[PDB]
Amino acid sequence: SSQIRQNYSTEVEAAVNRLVNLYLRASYTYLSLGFYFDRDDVALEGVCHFFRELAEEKREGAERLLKMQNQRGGRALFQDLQKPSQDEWGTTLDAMKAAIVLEKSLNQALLDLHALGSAQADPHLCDFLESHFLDEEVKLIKKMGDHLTNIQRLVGSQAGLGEYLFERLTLK
Amino acid sequence: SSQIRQNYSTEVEAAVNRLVNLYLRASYTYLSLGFYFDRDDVALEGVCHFFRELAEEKREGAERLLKMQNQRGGRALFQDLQKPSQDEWGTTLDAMKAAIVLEKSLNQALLDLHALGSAQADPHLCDFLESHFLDEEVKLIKKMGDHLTNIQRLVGSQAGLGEYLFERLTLK
Amino acid sequence: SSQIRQNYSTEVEAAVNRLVNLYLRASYTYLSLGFYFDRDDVALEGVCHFFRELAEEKREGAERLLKMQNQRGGRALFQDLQKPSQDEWGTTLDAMKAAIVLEKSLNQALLDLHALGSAQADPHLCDFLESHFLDEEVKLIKKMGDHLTNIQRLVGSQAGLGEYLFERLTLK
Amino acid sequence: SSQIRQNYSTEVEAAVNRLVNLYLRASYTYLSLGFYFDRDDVALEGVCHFFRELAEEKREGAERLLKMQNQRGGRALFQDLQKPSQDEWGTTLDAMKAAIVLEKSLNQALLDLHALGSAQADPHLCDFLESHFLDEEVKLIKKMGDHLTNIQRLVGSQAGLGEYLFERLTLK
Ligand SMILES: [Cl-]
Ligand SMILES: [Cl-]
Ligand SMILES: [Cl-]
Ligand SMILES: [Cl-]
Ligand code: NA
Ligand code: NA
Ligand code: NA
Ligand code: NA
Ligand code: NA
Ligand code: NA
Ligand code: NA
Ligand code: NA
Ligand code: NA
Ligand code: NA
Ligand code: NA
Ligand code: NA
Repeated sequence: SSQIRQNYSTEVEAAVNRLVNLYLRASYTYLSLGFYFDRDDVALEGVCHFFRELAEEKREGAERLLKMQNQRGGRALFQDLQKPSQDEWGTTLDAMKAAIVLEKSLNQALLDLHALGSAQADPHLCDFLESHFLDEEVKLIKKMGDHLTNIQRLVGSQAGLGEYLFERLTLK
Repeated sequence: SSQIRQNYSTEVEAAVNRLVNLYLRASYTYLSLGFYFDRDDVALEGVCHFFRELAEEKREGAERLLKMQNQRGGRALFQDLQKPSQDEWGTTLDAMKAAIVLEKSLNQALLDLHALGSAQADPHLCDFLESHFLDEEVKLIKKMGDHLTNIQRLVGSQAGLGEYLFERLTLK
Repeated sequence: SSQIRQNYSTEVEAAVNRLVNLYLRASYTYLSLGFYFDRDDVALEGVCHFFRELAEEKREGAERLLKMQNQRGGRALFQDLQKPSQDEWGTTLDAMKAAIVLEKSLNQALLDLHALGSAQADPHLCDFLESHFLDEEVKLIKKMGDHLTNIQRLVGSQAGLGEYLFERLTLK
Repeated sequence: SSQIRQNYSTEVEAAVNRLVNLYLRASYTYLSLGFYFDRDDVALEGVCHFFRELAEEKREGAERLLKMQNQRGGRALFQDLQKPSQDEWGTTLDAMKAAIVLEKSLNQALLDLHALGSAQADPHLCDFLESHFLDEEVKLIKKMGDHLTNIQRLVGSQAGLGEYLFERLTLK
């Protein structure tokens, strides 16, 4: 094992590889969400932009995890990336619900890795997750909750008009 | 025939003259659409601007075809320009449907000329159409499809209010 | 099928989805190559940068194909992404050989799609591939051939020293 | 004891004094390494600069620990500083191996203090170490591992030439 590796368990090394797979799967789900909203029969440019930006954020998350794996002397192992759960994502409301479920799953994977690091007494891992992931995930989930509330308030009223207004006046 | 003319069939020369007529007819249709939306009893400035800009694009298309006709040593022949199909264009939805039908007809005329150029082994014509027309037409048809979807989503909800919002928040 | 779709075969639509999968698989292979070269026991920063930049290029290729799919009124369909062919990539020479084999496979997939577009008389597809893919692929394969020649000239001489010099004086 | 001291154990206070001694000992070792590489019969300016910069980093580490000791109301106690382990440091490879062993020892002292802070429920200490020391130490050890790999690849090939090239083309 590495000349540099110190206090870095095989359990954390494997969990980090699994977390990379989860973040790349999430990036791929957001790519599908973004292009769905660019369809000529869906055509919500602000929604497409919101999800394409999240695809980039999740890929950057995966890349940060891979850099950290190499800095600790672990070995990156890539697995197949499962396709997204849907081919078509319904309304803006349906899509934002699917996104908040996906973010909560990433959050729970972060909290599980944090607990593993704590059990393995790995403060560099705990610091890394706290610094680069946990606060960003909480902020993103809160933003998605705010969006869900605003979408629901609008499409209860008058569904097509409310989806247009949310895209025009909240998203860009 | 020209001192410059080389590999330029009489079939392509005639089809180019017909395509100029189609583009000028389209420019004239967009002029009528634009001024309809400027009527005091229609009054959708963003819609008028959208169609007036397309009138200019179609005239520029015709002018590019005429320049190319002279560059190849063909002879421009102008015919009567038929008036537009309607005097009044209904709602924004009606108008955008009429526009996408007109763009699909220009697209099919481009594809027909491309096929003629291919049959006549005229790669300069094929390159000209690919470079200046085919991609612009696909992009425009996609934009009109996106508009149709957004208009339909809005005027299903509440017709007059939805037409106002589309003009204010999408068009300018 | 789409309000916008015109002259866009189901055969091309499916081949475009397959080509997106190939480009995303290639992006993933380049991500693995890049992080392999960042390992503390490999440590060739210029090589890691070369492959990470190609990971971004291949993802941008996939995104361009998806935009084009929507512009033509086709429907993006995502499949599972197969993991890369290796977990460890050997020397710079081994890696550059694996990269040129992967680029030739993408090139052959582009040429196959071009031939399908030609058989289906789809000049917009032929133009799209010629404009955004075919010349970039030829230029990249030539650059990789130049690299392979320089690496082979260096590591024939004195393997570790030659790999260091190539990374320091050609790559960045 | 201090008017300001709160939740700051005598065990942590003593361990912080010991850690200051370790960091100043490391600074002194890097001073000796730097001046060894400036000898007219060694003469590797980039290597001398690398170690002199680390001498400054380790002294800054000690100074940060002393500031923190006073901020918590502990009392700085200075002990004799042991001379470095060698008077002459051999090749660049020998020196970089000695440096990575010294950094791993500082890292293990940081992890031991983190574990003590955790046992004493001292989150300010845990935060201080995570913020200013743990990530810097991991990044430095990874950089030294990368250097060791590159030096070994070069001096396996042709020892004197490889040491020159590493100094000229990696270090400055
Ligand atoms: Cl372990
Ligand atoms: Cl002829
Ligand atoms: Cl078909
Ligand atoms: Cl105490
Ligand atoms: Na370890
Ligand atoms: Na769980
Ligand atoms: Na937002
Ligand atoms: Na001719
Ligand atoms: Na026809
Ligand atoms: Na527009
Ligand atoms: Na079609
Ligand atoms: Na083939
Ligand atoms: Na290059
Ligand atoms: Na205390
Ligand atoms: Na210990
Ligand atoms: Na350095």
